[PDB]
Amino acid sequence: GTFKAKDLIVTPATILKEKPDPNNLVFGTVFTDHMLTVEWSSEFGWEKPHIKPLQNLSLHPGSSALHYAVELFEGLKAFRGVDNKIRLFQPNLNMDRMYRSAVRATLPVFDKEELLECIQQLVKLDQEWVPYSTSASLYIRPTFIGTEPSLGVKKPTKALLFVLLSPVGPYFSSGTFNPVSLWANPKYVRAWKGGTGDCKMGGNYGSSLFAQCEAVDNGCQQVLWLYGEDHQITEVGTMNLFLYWINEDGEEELATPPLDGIILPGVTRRCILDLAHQWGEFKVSERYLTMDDLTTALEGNRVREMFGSGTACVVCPVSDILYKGETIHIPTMENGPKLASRILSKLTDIQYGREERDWTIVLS
Amino acid sequence: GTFKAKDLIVTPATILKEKPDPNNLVFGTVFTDHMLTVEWSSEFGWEKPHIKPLQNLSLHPGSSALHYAVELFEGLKAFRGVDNKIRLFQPNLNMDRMYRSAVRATLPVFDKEELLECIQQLVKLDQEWVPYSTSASLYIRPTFIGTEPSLGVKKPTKALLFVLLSPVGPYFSSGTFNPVSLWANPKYVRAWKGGTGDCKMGGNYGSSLFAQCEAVDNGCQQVLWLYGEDHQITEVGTMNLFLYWINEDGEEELATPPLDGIILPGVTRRCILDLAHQWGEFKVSERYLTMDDLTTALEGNRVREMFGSGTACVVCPVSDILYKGETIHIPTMENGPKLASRILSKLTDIQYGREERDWTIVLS
Ligand SMILES: Cc1ccccc1Oc1cc(-n2c(=O)cc(C(F)(F)F)[nH]c2=O)c2ccccc2c1C#N
Ligand SMILES: Cc1ccccc1Oc1cc(-n2c(=O)cc(C(F)(F)F)[nH]c2=O)c2ccccc2c1C#N
Ligand SMILES: *Cc1c(COP(=O)(O)O)cnc(C)c1O
Ligand SMILES: *Cc1c(COP(=O)(O)O)cnc(C)c1O
Ligand SMILES: [Mg+2]
Repeated sequence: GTFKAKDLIVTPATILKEKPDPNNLVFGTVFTDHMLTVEWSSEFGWEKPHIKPLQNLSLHPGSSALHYAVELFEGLKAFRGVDNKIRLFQPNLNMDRMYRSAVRATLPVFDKEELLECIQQLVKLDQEWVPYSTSASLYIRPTFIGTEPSLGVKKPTKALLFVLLSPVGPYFSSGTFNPVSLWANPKYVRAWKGGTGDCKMGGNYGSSLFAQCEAVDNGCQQVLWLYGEDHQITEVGTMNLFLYWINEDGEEELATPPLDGIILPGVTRRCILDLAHQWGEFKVSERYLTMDDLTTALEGNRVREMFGSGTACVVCPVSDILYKGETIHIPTMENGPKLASRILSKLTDIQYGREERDWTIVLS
Repeated sequence: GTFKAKDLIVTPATILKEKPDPNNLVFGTVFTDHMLTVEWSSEFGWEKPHIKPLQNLSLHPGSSALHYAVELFEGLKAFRGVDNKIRLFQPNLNMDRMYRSAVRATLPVFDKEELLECIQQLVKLDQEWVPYSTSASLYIRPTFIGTEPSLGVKKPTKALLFVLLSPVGPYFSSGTFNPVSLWANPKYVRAWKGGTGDCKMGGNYGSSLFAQCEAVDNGCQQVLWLYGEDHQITEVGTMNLFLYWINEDGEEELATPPLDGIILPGVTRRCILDLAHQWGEFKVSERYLTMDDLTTALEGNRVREMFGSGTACVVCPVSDILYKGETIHIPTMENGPKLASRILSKLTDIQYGREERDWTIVLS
């Protein structure tokens, strides 16, 4: 039916590993002492969850995750506050998105309240892995995979749900904004209408690696995802895309693409539109933006700031775009960046407990 | 570099499993005594291949195949002939397609001649699993996965290449053409231009399970994949699509969609075009076909036969399509099916050694 947090079986590790130095962390390469596992079958339903030492998984080579990408994931953080209390940030929005993605993958449904409480107990046991730095955090990685030992393409009769914990340094080791260059080639598409691009399913990511390898060979750090005959700008790598500018009607506007099927609905993207509506100092539009809209705006000095948004960066400014043989400069870093700074400081003030907020949950 | 077939290390099993009855067999559920494994790293290149007892894989929970679908596969058969010689059918076209898919997924390349000879030693050791029946076969499943223990989205520095063996019955246990109904819903899209739909990469398949669940709920046996504002017919499930008809210009024609990036280039699709070109008895077009093209043709009595093609079926005739709330009948089974029968009998005669061919390899 569903596993229950109150049925948790806890098997502690006998020897603990030494914590790495917080200002030399490489994202997702170091892992904590413990993981969570929960097994499912169609014959016997959900087994009882386990909290046990990190270990390798024992998989049948026939497992449908390794053959037909029957798999999905999530990404959220835990923050050690300035009062030394550990907090989660909008974790219910992550659980909601994981459930929607499971239905679209035909993985078995689960109680969202029971997963989050299991996850809370996993961080509570391993709580010293949450760094003693207000520029560092602990990444939480829920993962859900088909483990059906057969090659037939179908809805799986077996599955594992597991959670990893990995400490991460600041995205900007400098401590202030390093702007990124983008590779813009219309030859590749990330996601299409009628597709799965608005879910965090593994198969959306496997196909982007060739494009990223090409971006790096041409000196860029990320891909700018183009879509359709009018070259709509959609996403920046695995981050949502925002543009602060004077629009076509002469009005100061913050703009992001709409949730029309090809966009991942980011927790950060939701948080930033809510803040922009509350401040009410400028227009806020979920609308379509093209390479023509952007180059026409730069000719008339109308562009202020371009930045990516996600759990990775919070905010990630853009300085240039390579497109049809030329480098196009974006004046983000010559305009402050005023809005990008204000956003970074507000969201970190909420994350690290410098102000009270509906958006945070203290670990009990 | 590459692994080398002459470096093979063989560890035979001490206890062997009992062979299933060939007159049952459910696709991809029974596995042989032995598997092939080859390890790679960026640091030390390709390790030596192994032939050893079937076993579970031991993967780090961080492995890039379980998170970002860094994975691809192939599918080909071995046939026990009427002279009791075991044969492979066009296995060089499977190796060519595996190499192309590896490059597009950023997995390491390998020597195609070395993999095939390792595969031949695998089937030769387990040659009694190749069924004693001219309606049965041994399915061969090469698989290639990223095993990088890290959450970073990038090209893997670690990988496993492995091969599974599974005996399978005839597609239709009766041994005669059961025609299939197709579910045609344009809200699902299999593949887009600028994507990976022309490679056998895992992420292309994970997305299709919900659409197939819906097809079965409405009484159909496969999905008809529609594309674009004009509703182009592309593929039938995981089979290529063929239409035998009088075209617009009054000419007898065999038609199939072009290789413009949203079609998997089937081995059977290759084999069927080569046969049609050789016979020189009617026109052969790789062209676009829409639902309008089809319903205009049916109104004018111009359609003869529609069928799927692949390793699964060889040829799979179509009797109906459900589209915009109506059932549309295709007269495949009232026209013989003459062409579908001629194709099935030629390709099976070559697979089971009832005539000599360029397209087959006797096992050494
Ligand atoms: C949002 C998201 C979606 C899917 C998987 C992981 C995700 O989160 C992260 C992604 C990251 N990443 C990469 O892994 C790789 C590149 C690349 F494009 F440069 F290759 N960019 C990147 O932002 C990170 C890089 C450094 C520190 C943290 C992260 C991070 C977090 N937290
Ligand atoms: C496994 C596979 C993946 C990608 C491409 C081709 C593939 O080959 C096969 C696919 C099969 N299949 C399914 O697994 C599932 C449905 C579904 F649509 F009905 F769900 N149809 C099906 O033909 C088969 C069904 C019965 C006997 C053999 C195969 C088969 C072989 N050989
Ligand atoms: C995860 C992700 C985002 C941002 O989501 P957050 O919830 O803000 O971390 C954006 N685009 C893609 C493609 C993603 O996978
Ligand atoms: C494998 C496959 C086919 C059939 O290819 P064959 O090599 O003839 O078995 C057709 N369409 C898709 C999408 C496939 O994956
Ligand atoms: Mg409940």
